[PDB]
Amino acid sequence: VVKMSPLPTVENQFTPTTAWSTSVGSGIGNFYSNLHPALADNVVYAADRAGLVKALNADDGKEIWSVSLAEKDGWFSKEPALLSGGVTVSGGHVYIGSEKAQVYALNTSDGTVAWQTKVAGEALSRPVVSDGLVLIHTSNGQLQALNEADGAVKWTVNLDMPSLSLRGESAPTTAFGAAVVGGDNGRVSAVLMEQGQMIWQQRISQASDVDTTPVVVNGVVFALAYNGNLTALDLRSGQIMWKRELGSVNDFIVDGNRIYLVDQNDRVMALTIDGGVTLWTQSDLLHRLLTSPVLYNGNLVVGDSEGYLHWINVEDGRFVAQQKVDSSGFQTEPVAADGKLLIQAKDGTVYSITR
Repeated sequence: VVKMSPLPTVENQFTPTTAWSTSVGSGIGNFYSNLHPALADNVVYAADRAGLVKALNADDGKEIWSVSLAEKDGWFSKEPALLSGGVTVSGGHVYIGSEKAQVYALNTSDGTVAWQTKVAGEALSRPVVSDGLVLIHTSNGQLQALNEADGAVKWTVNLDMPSLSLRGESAPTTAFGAAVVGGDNGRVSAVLMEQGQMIWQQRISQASDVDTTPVVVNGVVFALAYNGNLTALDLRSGQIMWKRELGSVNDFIVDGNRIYLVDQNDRVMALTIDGGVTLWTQSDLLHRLLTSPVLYNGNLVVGDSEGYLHWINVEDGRFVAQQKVDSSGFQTEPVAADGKLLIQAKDGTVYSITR
């Protein structure tokens, strides 16, 4: 039976530290969630499941504003918002989706609610903003586009039915006028941003916690099937270029001519971008329950359920550094942007990390 690997013994090549940390409510606790922080213009925006949202100065982590989104929703005077998908920031708005099928847009200036919209299903995946439009993929197989200005639904597209409960985020992505979205039925779809016109669909499944969010790089769509297989598709046609039948893949990123991934057992691998030949596999974190990986200052970084960050050399998969950060553990994604590394612990605490 599976068991967590021991903490690796690492001779630190450098000594990473915590720049600052700041509480954000009660976080996500032991609930599954995709909720993570956003960074824009030297401000960190982060939230908890209950409904608290904070803006923090990115240099010291001090609160700039806060807002509680919990509202009355029945007999009792207050109920949690169940914030899930997000946080996303664009154009002076902070966007967050909820398990109660609400999407909120907050002003970056002061945290006040600009608009709130009832969407077709649970909004468990991050809002994605493109061309004055907030794309929401609901857990119900719906893709909806909301106007950035007033939150009205401009168009809705049916991807397949809601009868399954796949753990794993499924955000849309956009490329050159089109949205591309994965799913639970094993199909990837491309639709035009203009009015939701379907361009193509492709099946990548046949017949666990997989992020089915597609990644488009230089005219190629990279996508995980709900069972963890990695496939590359032609962006224009949806034609399958290759498929790599790994027993499973949970999370991946694409950089240069490589794909870096974390599988269902927490092995970390580098593959070639063209056909994903396996350059190296690092298995010393087996069953430690990793986050998605990010690249930061040229290293691959992942967090684990015990609250460590692990820094990995992309050339050979070796560890170059290890740091203990937060005892409540790490489950959502680390965020690497604007020269900073941010990550939110399960109890809600947000960290900025210094290489």
